[PDB]
Amino acid sequence: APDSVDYRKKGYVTPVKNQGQCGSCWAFSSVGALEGQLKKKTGKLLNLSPQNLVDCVSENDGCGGGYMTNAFQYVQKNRGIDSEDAYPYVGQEESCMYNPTGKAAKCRGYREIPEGNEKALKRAVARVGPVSVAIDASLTSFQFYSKGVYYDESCNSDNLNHAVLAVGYGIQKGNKHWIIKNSWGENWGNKGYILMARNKNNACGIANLASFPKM
Ligand SMILES: *C(#N)C1([N]C(=O)[C]2[C][C][C][C][C]2C(=O)N2[C][C]N(C3=[C][C]=C(F)[C]=[C]3)[C][C]2)[C][C]1
Repeated sequence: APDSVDYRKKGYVTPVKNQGQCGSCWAFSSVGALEGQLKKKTGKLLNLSPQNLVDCVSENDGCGGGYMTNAFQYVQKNRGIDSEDAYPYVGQEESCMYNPTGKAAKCRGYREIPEGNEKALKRAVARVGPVSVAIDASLTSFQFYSKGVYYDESCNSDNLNHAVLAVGYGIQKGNKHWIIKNSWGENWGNKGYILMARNKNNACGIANLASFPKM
């Protein structure tokens, strides 16, 4: 595998979004991974609808939270997901209003990275594209991230409370990292991104709930 990978450089990653008050991080993570595969498969980058997921993935809890795998399984069984333009984000759960006419992507299933395996996660990012991951994002130190490679010994890998997108990996000044796209707006972090410690005993649980869609 390459020493570093950054899918932003290749137009596989849409702008950083802001989930607002809704607990829809799982939907932004899912859409990010789907977006990556859509660009890879069709050459077109577009915003897909996290609202479609919030409203229509019955296995998840809308703004109460959710699993990205349930989201990929929905898109698969539904035979599509709408674009953001066709099904805009409103930041509160509403009735499912999926419209096949606005369909922008399909899913043929998903793959999960073995729990805890950062080497497998690295391989997946290198081979497939951006990968949905879950982390402990609860710490104040995480809130206040500005630059460098984030590591906090207090991060709890058993408390996966937030879903984000691994769009690459690399090394900065000797510190191996994951390139993580968050959904807290471009004002948070470093332009909406965080570099998170890689190969540091699965810091923040980065490799405990990772998955990507098939297309
Ligand atoms: C974001 N924003 C939020 N976080 C999550 O959704 C995280 C993402 C990583 C996995 C765990 C998930 C989560 O908080 N939940 C899992 C699914 N839950 C659920 C509840 C009821 C139901 F019928 C089905 C699923 C809720 C908890 C912060 C919200």
